Amino acid sequence: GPAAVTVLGLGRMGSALAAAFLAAGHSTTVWNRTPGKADELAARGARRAGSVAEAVAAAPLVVVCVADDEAVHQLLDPLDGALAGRTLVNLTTGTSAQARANAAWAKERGAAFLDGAIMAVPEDIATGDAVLLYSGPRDAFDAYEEALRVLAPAGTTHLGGDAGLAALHDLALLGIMWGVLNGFLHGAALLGTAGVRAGDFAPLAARMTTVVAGYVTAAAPEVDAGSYPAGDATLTVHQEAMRHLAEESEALGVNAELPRFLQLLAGRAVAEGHAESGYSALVEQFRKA
Amino acid sequence: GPAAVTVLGLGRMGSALAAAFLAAGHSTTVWNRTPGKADELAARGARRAGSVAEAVAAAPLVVVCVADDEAVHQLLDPLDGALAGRTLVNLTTGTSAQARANAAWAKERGAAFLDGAIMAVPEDIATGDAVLLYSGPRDAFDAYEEALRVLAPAGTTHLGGDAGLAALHDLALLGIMWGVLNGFLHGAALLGTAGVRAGDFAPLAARMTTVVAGYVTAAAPEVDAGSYPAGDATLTVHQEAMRHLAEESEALGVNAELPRFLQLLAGRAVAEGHAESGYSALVEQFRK
Repeated sequence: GPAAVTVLGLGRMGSALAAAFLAAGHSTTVWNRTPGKADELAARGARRAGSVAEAVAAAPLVVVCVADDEAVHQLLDPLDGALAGRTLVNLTTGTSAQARANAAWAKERGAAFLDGAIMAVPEDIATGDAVLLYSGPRDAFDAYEEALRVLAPAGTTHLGGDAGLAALHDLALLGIMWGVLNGFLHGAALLGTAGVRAGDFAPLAARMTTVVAGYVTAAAPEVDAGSYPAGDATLTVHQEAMRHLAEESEALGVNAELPRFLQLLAGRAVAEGHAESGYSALVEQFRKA
Repeated sequence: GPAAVTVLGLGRMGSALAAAFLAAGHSTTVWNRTPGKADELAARGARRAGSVAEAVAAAPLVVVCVADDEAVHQLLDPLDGALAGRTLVNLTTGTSAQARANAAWAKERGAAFLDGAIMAVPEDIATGDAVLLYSGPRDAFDAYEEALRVLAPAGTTHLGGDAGLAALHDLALLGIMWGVLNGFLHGAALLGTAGVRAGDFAPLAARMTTVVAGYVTAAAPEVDAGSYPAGDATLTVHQEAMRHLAEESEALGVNAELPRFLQLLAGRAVAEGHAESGYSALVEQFRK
């Protein structure tokens, strides 16, 4: 039946992971450095382990979700032989270098290793909206996919064998998130000068964000072909509208560094021959240090 | 019955507007500087106006959609009494300054004036994905709402009476577009170093964009309350992740100016006391 699992880390996210495993019928053993965080899970059927060593011994699948890579090694480095024969899944946030170093670290302890990235807030764990990304040996992912999938039943993806891939994808997706939020917050500042509450702008901003998701899909073949048709706006047209957004900002006393930076990316592409190309031509300067 | 309408300007957008009006059964009069653009519309029942003056006289509702405000005034400035008593709807992209000037210019000519912003590509006109935003006198929007709605049946919004409001919304929403596309293109450059095709990344990138749209909805009450709970990520955590994105860009030989700029903005909020606040606190530095 369902694999036994251990979750190390009972912060907001780790607690959500443990609850999802337990709700799906998995034997779920939990442990946390700060005390008093396991009482509700234990009441629902989780096992509160007496130590990190006991917790790791409880299951073949060991899921870690703590503050950072330093915290991971604070828990696991003292172990001696505990991880041999197990599969370690690190859903802690970190870098690609930390992920690759962890794969080698785990291999020396006789453990399989998958790095993961949680592309979700805790309340979206175990919903159709959650996305969790994994990288490392495919055999370990395939063996535990059915257990891992409870965390993101419609969004569990193995990216490939290089253990650093999940962290790279995590940072790239965060880049999109920050692009959205900066655009929303700068626009909320701009429209707020005209008496528009952020709650009245947000439905338009969320709708437009969903529309632009489709523009991302349209852009991908252009990037892959290296061919950048203007569509309905050359980069000259984009550049002029960006200048307009900077002018609106400056006239209202709103910070204009973001629209000027956007205008600079476009202006550079224009100076390098893309005045008549579509927006996807901006990938060319993103590729060059 | 349906209002008679005139469309001035038959580029890709303007042609799509006129096509939608005509398919909905409006008397549709069209004019373009290049007459051939009207051929297919006229064959389907649109009236090819012989001149701008004839076009404007044909209908009480005059929709303009040309390259920029300079082009708008090249068409309309020569008119003499033509626009009196009519309602002019300017769907050309422009600035709030241009919109304020146009409201005055139209009133001097006895015309009601709505500024509009088309938040759609031409092929999405008249679909449920189209968004079109208007500002100007509410009574003029009311008088022609049913006609205007054919351009965006599930997306037509009057924003308010302030002459420049549609232009401000247009450019703010374009800001979101550019930030998203930059994130996608930079992420595609980054992941391309590891063998990831943009077409492989795009399903994830698009899905995550749709998720973040929900984060926008959640952020708005924080902005309006001036209270920025950390949620699951303080600005300290965000700034560190952006530093990691920049460092990874540098180590892989892709451009790091975008993540460095993101870091800079977050660091400014941190230095103003928001180390432990959530991302919405960034609104305060956008206000100065």
